[PDB]
Amino acid sequence: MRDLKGIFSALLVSFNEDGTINEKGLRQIIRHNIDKMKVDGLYVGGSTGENFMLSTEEKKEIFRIAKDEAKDQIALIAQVGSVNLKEAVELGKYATELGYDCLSAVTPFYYKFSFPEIKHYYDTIIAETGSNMIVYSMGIEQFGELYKNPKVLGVKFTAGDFYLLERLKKAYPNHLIWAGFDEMMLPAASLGVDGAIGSTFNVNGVRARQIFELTKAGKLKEALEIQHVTNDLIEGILANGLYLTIKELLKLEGVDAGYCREPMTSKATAEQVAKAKDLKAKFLS
Amino acid sequence: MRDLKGIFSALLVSFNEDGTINEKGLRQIIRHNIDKMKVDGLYVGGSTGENFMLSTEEKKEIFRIAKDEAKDQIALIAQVGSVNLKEAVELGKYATELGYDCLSAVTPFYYKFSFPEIKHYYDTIIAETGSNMIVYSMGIEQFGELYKNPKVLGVKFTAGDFYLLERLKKAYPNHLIWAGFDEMMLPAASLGVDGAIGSTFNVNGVRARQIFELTKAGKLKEALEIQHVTNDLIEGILANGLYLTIKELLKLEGVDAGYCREPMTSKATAEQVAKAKDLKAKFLS
Amino acid sequence: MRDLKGIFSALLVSFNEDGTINEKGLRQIIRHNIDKMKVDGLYVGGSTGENFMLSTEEKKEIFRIAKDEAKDQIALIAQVGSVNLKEAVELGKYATELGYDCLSAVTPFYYKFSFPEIKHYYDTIIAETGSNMIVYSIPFLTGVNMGIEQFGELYKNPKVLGVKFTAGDFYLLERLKKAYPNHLIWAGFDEMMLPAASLGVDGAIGSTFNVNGVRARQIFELTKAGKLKEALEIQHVTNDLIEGILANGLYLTIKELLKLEGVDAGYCREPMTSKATAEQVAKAKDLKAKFLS
Amino acid sequence: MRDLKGIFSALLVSFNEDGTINEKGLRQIIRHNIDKMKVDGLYVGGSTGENFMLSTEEKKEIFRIAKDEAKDQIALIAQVGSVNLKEAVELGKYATELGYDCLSAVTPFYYKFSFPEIKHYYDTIIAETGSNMIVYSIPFLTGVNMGIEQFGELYKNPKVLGVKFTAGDFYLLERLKKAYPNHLIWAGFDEMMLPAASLGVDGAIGSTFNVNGVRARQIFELTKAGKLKEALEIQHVTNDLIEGILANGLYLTIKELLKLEGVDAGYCREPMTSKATAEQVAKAKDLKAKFLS
Ligand SMILES: *[C@H](CC(O)(O)[C@@H](NC(C)=O)[C@@H](O)[C@H](O)[C@H](O)CO)C(=O)O
Ligand SMILES: *[C@H](CC(O)(O)[C@@H](NC(C)=O)[C@@H](O)[C@H](O)[C@H](O)CO)C(=O)O
Ligand SMILES: *[C@H](CC(=O)[C@@H](NC(C)=O)[C@@H](O)[C@H](O)[C@H](O)CO)C(=O)O
Ligand SMILES: *[C@H](CC(=O)[C@@H](NC(C)=O)[C@@H](O)[C@H](O)[C@H](O)CO)C(=O)O
Ligand SMILES: [Cl-]
Ligand SMILES: [Cl-]
Repeated sequence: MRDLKGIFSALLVSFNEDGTINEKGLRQIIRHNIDKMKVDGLYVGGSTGENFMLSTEEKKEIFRIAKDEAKDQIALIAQVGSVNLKEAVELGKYATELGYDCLSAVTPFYYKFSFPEIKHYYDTIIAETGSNMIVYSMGIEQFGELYKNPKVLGVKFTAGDFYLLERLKKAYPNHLIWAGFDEMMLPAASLGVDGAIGSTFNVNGVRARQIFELTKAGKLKEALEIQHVTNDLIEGILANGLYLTIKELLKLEGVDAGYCREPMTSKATAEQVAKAKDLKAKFLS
Repeated sequence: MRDLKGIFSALLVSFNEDGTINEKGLRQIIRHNIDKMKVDGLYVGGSTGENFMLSTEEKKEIFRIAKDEAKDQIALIAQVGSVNLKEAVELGKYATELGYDCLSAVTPFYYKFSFPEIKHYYDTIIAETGSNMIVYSMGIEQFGELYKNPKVLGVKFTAGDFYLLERLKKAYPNHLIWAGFDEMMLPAASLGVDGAIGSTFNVNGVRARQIFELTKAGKLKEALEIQHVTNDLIEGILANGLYLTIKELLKLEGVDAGYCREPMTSKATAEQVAKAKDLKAKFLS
Repeated sequence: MRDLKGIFSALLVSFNEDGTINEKGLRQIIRHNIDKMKVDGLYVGGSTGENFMLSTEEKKEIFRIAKDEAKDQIALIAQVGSVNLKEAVELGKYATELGYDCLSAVTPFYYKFSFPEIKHYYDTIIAETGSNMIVYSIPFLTGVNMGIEQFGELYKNPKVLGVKFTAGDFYLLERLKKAYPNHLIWAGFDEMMLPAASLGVDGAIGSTFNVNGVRARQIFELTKAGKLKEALEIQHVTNDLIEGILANGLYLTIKELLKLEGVDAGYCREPMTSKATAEQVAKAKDLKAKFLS
Repeated sequence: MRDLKGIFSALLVSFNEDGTINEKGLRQIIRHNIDKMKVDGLYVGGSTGENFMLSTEEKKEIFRIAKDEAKDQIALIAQVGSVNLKEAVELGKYATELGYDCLSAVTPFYYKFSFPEIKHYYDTIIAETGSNMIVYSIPFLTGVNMGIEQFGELYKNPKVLGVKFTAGDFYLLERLKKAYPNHLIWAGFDEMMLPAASLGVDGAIGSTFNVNGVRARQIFELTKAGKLKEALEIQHVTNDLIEGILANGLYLTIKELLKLEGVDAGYCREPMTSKATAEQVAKAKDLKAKFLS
């Protein structure tokens, strides 16, 4: 398959006031990432896409739109995880059918699952779809058990545990790791992660790529300067409301990024809009 | 509406080997609770029913079967909560249509929601269905905000916080509380909870009722004796695997309680079956 | 042995402005507990006594003062636990020499001690002093969570009599009484006295009994007689008081409440804030008027 | 001021079988660090020194011994924090009198101190001694989490120079360097030295540097020169060693590794298990053969 290393934006979705998908806005978000953020790929249907508040049919519509808009211009990963394994298989089969380059799946949540249940969940998605898989963050022995399946490619690493990150890269050198924390891209890159999947790349993809590339070249003081500016921006984004602020920043770039999906607050308050305007002036102008 | 105080079993669902609903087995589980466990009601579609691993259509089939089998013999509460608010509304409307006595909804999960988002979620389910609501476990000021909606009846209390339980009963005396922890029924009843919703009542409903009634009469030494035997049983159930052990115990009573739903381990190992046989001999014979 | 069941105040200590012990004030706190609060005994050197911010010599002084003032009128338990096991042994020997009825010790904290290390700590304090022991479990401050099997191992030592229980885990509490029915349990959460009494605890050790011991005894005795409605009413009033005490600052508010009774309860010890603000004082007076008048 | 940047071993202390300090052994540990580990300095009286299980007088003895043995060859930092603020002041004055270059103090623990109380604690130690201060942050043991605004308040005192950072939060670490670029940071997690060095920490204070100081300096200096591939290789070998040390028992394994070098590192202090088992000794020898040979 296609090269999956590098910078992947976790695709945000544009929603209408009524909560339905705004297709025109979603396609503008996709075009912004490919053409302006210059991402290596998109991670579709993840947490950042407000995926878990949606129906199976809405998830399928998003997978269709993103693949139709992106075509073969960039790599595409489809997050199909769920508490419902039959739904994960159904979404995995559909994304595979659409031509996604690989699948990914959050560990099943809501209930507490044992490690064997989690491994069976990943092995079943893989067996039923025929597609390769990127897991989510478990310790070194458990990653080894997951990696016994040759179709598990690696992990979207979110644990804030850089000792575990080092251990994983040492023990499983041929498996890939994508950093899942945009605000810790530098230290993750210092340990040799293969790429990053993140929500903030939808608007800060230029700096993210710079950090990643400068860090791999050993230009740590300059990379740190860019991580500092990036984190000032991320700090403002987190305080103001993560998905709504990224969408409001996209609107300032002429992208119809729309509303958030309920039960998340759907409409940005005037204060949230004002803060996004300030953040754009300070960090993205 | 119908009296909702007392003992409610959180209904377990029988599944076939392939994960589909075993309707004949589900109806036997329902009949066992009404006719033998002598419950005051059933709480359908909750955590114990393996609800969160199911499709919207499977949840509807379970709501239909339970209401058709129970008819008007007992009170019926329908848990319709989800990370998807549109799905919660759709399930709430269907359960209301079937004649369920009231709805209930877990707080939206997977994402971290603010209190205002959680209140909006409950107010929306109520507004769109016209049904009363039982919330899930937040502090005293937040319960007060939820209780501003006159259609919020009370809470299925799971927090292991008996100071908060006392505060809630004092501050909101006309709102109901159902204990959600079977192993702490006595102390909850000592503080005046109005009933209990629990998974273990599917097989230990006689002792549960005895504990509740003895405790309300102030017969605490005898209630404690029955809670001790109950908790020896619960301890064995938890160690062996909660839903599978209750199902295996039901099979020993001639109830086709079936398999669990994947991603949970679906089939009981021989060791799990042996332990259930031992538990039945010691506590339910 | 001198009976250890019932109502025990976790003794508060009066400090001067400079942090030294105010002996006169401490004796007034003790008298107030014995004579007005009608306690069965005092738990001296616990968390409520500001014990872990003090020197070994200060701890010995408080032990001497409390035994000299109380004499033989009440039961006395001495909390001597610490991260320093040699200090715990030193304090346990001294409290034993003074005539304390039993020792108690918090699980060793700061470092992440294994269960075997925790068990060796209790066995050493007992062996070196010859005194009985009450395990002091307070997971919220120590981070130490011991399960039912671990209590069993501790109870293999016949001089371990029971536990001062503060976990907010009533399942574990029930399991302790099921497994070790003859071992004692003292509830450590005053705001949850009713439900703990419903599960058969043998007494209670608490900070709010320094000012609310009358109500605390009522809740305990009414619950044991099965008078739940009456007990719950007194727990409700108690918990309005406790809610206010907690919001205003626990240590300082109980001392200010005691000062309004004529007890020189003094200042708190630094690094805790030593002096109450005007707002804290005003709130203490309002709480006294409403609940202890 | 005497430069405080670089590699600092958190000094381990040699104890006799009865728990008393083994002075000869402690001097050998110090010599080993200065002469073979080539440290820039020692952090004395920290968690690794088994400090919180000791008496004030034992702490003073370790401070005297370390300064007398090291003389002026290296930088010396004295950790004097405690739940007892009067003890921290007493120890800070004594370490200042002995000539320690700077003081350090763990956030006060056990009780849930507010931020203002924590800030008053640092300001008091500084004011009463006249010495500079390094905040010691170790949320995993204390449960105290301070955010960026709180560090700012602490840094309002110009004698607070920086922090010994152990949180497993590299976002916070980056925020500290962004906001207070001239304030110092010492990484406190030896297994995460590379990524912390990528974020510009000024040095490292760690327990494994007592035996792995050569590799630790390499990782630090290679990372600062941007030689990531080389640094990562040495971090990999280091982390195989650390993984084994952690699994076998951290304190005891480092002491056993030191004994294999001819250093009388002694026993651990009780309530920690004092003697290594035969299996722990055998594993220490295997780790030495593989990684420190
Ligand atoms: C024991 C007394 C105590 O630990 O039980 C107190 N603990 C706490 C949590 O502070 C207890 O009385 C509380 O003060 C009270 O319930 C209010 O929360 C001792 O001091 O050693
Ligand atoms: C400071 C040294 C330290 O706190 O940084 C040590 N801390 C811990 C978590 O034990 C550190 O060196 C570790 O020992 C090491 O990274 C292995 O986990 C001090 O002792 O005060
Ligand atoms: C992957 C998402 C992802 O990595 C984000 N995770 C969270 C908790 O938000 C991450 O990019 C985050 O938004 C930023 O680091 C800001 O904290 C996915 O499935 O979307
Ligand atoms: C309500 C369920 C419920 O109260 C159970 N909760 C959990 C965590 O299992 C409870 O009955 C539990 O099974 C027993 O107390 C045993 O611990 C629902 O929605 O099902
Ligand atoms: Cl590999
Ligand atoms: Cl009410």
